Amino acid sequence: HQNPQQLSSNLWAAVRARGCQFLGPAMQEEALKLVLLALEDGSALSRKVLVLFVVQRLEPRFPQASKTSIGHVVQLLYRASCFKVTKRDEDSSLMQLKEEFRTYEALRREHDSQIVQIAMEAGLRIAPDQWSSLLYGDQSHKSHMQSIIDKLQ
RNA sequence: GGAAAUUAUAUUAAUUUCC
Ligand SMILES: [Cl-]
Ligand SMILES: [Cl-]
Ligand SMILES: [Mg+2]
Ligand code: NA
Ligand code: NA
Repeated sequence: HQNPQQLSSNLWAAVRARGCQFLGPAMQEEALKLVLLALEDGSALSRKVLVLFVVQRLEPRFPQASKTSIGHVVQLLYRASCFKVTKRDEDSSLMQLKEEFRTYEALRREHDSQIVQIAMEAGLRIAPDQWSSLLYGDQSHKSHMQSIIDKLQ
């Protein structure tokens, strides 16, 4: 039905329609490792403070980094149920990384699984080779992406 | 039809805007 270019443009439109973002393989990897740096020890941050922590540190290598773009990455993890959220009446909620997502491998798998879930919600059928290219810019994460698809079905 | 920024406690709702 759709060629690869069409599947890709429709995938990123569906991601952006949920207030989520993928910043590209290198920038997304660094954004997620900064989320881990802030939260792996169980610190409880508001969205404001997590976004500040990650943006200003990305900015030198990735001048495109904004509150908006990094907020959209944090929203992808939020939609993925990666955070334990503490509500505070008439105040900002605090967020902690659930214990099972306090390594890069586990957090990155949950992140990837959520983008595949968005593809499934949007009716976009994308093969593991295209997923590896989209999320990693290489063909060395095909088996990883295949595993994620099969665990979602 | 697509994109960016900005706001918010968002499994999200809007605003503004340079195609
Ligand atoms: Cl498939
Ligand atoms: Cl935007
Ligand atoms: Mg505005
Ligand atoms: Na939104
Ligand atoms: Na969450």
